[PDB]
Amino acid sequence: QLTEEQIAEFKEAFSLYDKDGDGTITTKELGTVMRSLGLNPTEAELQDMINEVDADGNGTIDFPEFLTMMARIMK
Ligand SMILES: [Ca+2]
Ligand SMILES: [Ca+2]
Repeated sequence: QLTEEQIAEFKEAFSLYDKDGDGTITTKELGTVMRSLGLNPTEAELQDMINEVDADGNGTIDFPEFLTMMARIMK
């Protein structure tokens, strides 16, 4: 079953990406995190990364889409 602690961790990770707190993840926020890992992606490469998990086609990552990303990293 889903727990409130699990929910809490998910929310922490999302917020680590969503810096301005508006509930969506932009190419610029993605960029910030990827550069902190030691990579140097172009704007278009960041957009290709969004395009992989963008299930509603709106061009940015929301919470359930982020959940998909984590699903793939852990599993
Ligand atoms: Ca945001
Ligand atoms: Ca989306």
